[PDB]
Amino acid sequence: MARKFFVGGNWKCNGTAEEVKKIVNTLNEAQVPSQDVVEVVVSPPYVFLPLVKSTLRSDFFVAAQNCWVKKGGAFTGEVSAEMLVNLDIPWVILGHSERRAILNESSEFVGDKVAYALAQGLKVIACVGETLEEREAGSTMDVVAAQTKAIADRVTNWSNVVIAYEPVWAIGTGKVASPAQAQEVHDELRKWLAKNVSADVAATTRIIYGGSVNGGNDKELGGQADVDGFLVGGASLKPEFIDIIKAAEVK
Amino acid sequence: MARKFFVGGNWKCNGTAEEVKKIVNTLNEAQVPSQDVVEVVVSPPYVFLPLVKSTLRSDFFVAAQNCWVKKGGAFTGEVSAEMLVNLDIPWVILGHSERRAILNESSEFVGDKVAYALAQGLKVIACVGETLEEREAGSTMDVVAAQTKAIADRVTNWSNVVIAYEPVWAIGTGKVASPAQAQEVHDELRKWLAKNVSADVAATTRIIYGGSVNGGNDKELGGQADVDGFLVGGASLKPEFIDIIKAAEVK
Ligand code: NA
Ligand code: NA
Repeated sequence: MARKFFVGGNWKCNGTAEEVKKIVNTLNEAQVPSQDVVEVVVSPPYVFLPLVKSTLRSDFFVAAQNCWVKKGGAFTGEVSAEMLVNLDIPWVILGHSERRAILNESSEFVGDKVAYALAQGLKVIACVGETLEEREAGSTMDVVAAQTKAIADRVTNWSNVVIAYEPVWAIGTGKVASPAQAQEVHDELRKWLAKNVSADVAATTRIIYGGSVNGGNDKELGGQADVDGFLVGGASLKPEFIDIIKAAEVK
Repeated sequence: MARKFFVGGNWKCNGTAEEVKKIVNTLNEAQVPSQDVVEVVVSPPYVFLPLVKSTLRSDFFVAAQNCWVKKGGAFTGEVSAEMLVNLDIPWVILGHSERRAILNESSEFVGDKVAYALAQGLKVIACVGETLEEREAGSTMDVVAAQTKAIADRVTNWSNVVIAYEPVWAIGTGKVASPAQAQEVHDELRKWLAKNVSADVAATTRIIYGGSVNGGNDKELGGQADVDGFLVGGASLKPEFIDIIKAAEVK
């Protein structure tokens, strides 16, 4: 069966109560493809998770932007997976490029987080991706495979995992990634999954594109054979996010 | 004028919606010394900040357990100081020992956070403290002074700062800190402030004790000349927190 298209919206470290209410109302009024065609997840900052979950349309789902690596306790400032489950938040983003680079999250730390979140029943958007220096050194797939392997070594069931490929090399660097360049990475990553996990896991796991997505490239990216959707950044705060969801429709 | 006694409760990475409602109700029913005698701050995880702020008695105040180092934006998983201001959360804990050690927050990173939070109007509980290895090497005041200096170099107004000394050496190590040992550190730290900032800042800044505080030591600690209150850990989730607040009363 064909993989269901997946559109996640990562709000990042943005939002006020007033803006969140406007964003949620615009999402609630949106008219998008059916639940059989597209799965939509939105990811507010921690402090807005209860507000968004309480007010968002029930056919769109909520994700935290991170969670802690293990059971809660004496970890000042952290939010545990079981807290998210208590608040009925079904998804979490883990290993985002900004946390790997700025907050120095290692590939093994990310892998441990994925395993713990899955064990607590959360669904996970697990992020991977290489920098410009890594790409220009010829290391794109070496890096992406190593990041993915640290997760795969700790995952026994991929049902509740979506992989997001972030072309960090093409985010704020002056380089523009083409749909063909996205497809090349997604294809090679899926082939890696087939060999290192199983053919079935490769065929069924969504691999979503986490680069710049907009009206000029969303249909072109979404129609690539190994691109199963998007992890959207700044447009996720804006009405433009709705048009990105609509790219799931192929009439 | 005498420094107003200060009792903060750090819930750490603990809580469910049901438990938070019970904790808040118990605080709301508590009968404690007047606002002229004691200032009380409670610190839930990010996901419970709106719930606690909306339901807690108006004479107790709410703190976040951390915030980001600068303006928000592309910092997946982080919560900015301006978000906390938008949600009417007046306080933040910064530099907690667990974030310095487990999350590798450097002294300069903590200092930058303190400065940014203060600039956005937040009040700050700024935490310092030495490990057992540091203490046994003779480095207690070297470490505490260096941590404090990184903050002081970035602070021009201390009005909205409270310093918390955490005896990390006596937390989970088999060593028990005495009230005299707490007083020694607090006195030396205040003397450092007098020389490196000003006599007025030393005389007016609360320095609270962040070790183990309970019915067996709270009056003894609180009565020390240079101990101005407590940053409480696990008891902050429990009715025992109320008896700790009551230690502010010296009849
Ligand atoms: Na596709
Ligand atoms: Na005292």
